[PDB]
Amino acid sequence: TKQHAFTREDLLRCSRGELFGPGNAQLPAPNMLMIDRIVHISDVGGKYGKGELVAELDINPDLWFFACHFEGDPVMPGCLGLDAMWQLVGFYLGWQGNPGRGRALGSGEVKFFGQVLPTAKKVTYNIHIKRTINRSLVLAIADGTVSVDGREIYSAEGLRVGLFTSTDSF
Amino acid sequence: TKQHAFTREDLLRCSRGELFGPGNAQLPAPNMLMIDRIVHISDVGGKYGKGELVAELDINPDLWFFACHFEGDPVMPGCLGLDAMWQLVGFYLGWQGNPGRGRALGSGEVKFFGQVLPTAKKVTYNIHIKRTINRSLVLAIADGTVSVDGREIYSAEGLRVGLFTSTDSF
Repeated sequence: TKQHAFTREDLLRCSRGELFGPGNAQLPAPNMLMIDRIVHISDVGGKYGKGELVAELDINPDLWFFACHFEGDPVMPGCLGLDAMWQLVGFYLGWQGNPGRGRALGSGEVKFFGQVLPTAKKVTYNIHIKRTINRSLVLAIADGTVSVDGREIYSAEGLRVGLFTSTDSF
Repeated sequence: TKQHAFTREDLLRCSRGELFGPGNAQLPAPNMLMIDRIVHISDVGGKYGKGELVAELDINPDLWFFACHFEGDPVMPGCLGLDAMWQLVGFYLGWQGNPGRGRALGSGEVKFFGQVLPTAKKVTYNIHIKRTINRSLVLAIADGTVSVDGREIYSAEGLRVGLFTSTDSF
């Protein structure tokens, strides 16, 4: 929790289990990784005073999802922007020093009200940690937004991610 | 609204714009396509009497997402199972004969309470159309579940997809 920003290389290290250690939170590797960098992460501040993350994904026309989604009509899948938010909430839990593997548990409400085209430059994620619970399972609840070149386009309320150690199962 | 089941070849045709025609609903192509076949589609029946879809994805250990999500811990991304549901709701709107390009608009509550491992055989999607609205924009609201080998593992309430006869204002 000493470090407050992460490069792409740090995130790739995380995807190999080499940032938080084996059996702890892992980002997906490409092509499921939806984050290039984390520009801010903290356990204080944010909308609820319980922490926040700001992260970025650079957009270029050659990103793999543009070719297949959709043919003749390239647009970033909303589900992947949403997944970036789960990825970040999972990363937060690992970053705090909690053990166990990350699993997205769902969301309260998701809204898509804009799009990421291949001509965009940069997607930014803003995640506000609402609550962390440490009862039987460690979990985080958060709200998030996705913005493209300054403009808010997706929101999610009540994003939930849990950590599962060897003794707990799905 | 005449054909009630679709093969993978039909879905691939749909991803090329060749099922519903240019400018109308399109499934994503691989690797974003999350459906192998639609085993049932109808505009009557289902939980609300307004239609339903049953669709399937065959699972094998070589599906692309297993290698990157996660290294040493393969599991289907929940976001892609969720996307299968938006893909199916969009397909429903095209299948009804409505014009325009599909865009997922979001969801009410989403829950992940199980997982698809590479040792699973088959994922099944059950979608219940709740409402279709034709006032300003054509849209569908639906509930859905994802099951693996008989066992329910994901649910979504209030899935929303809209059709856009032009995407320039989204």
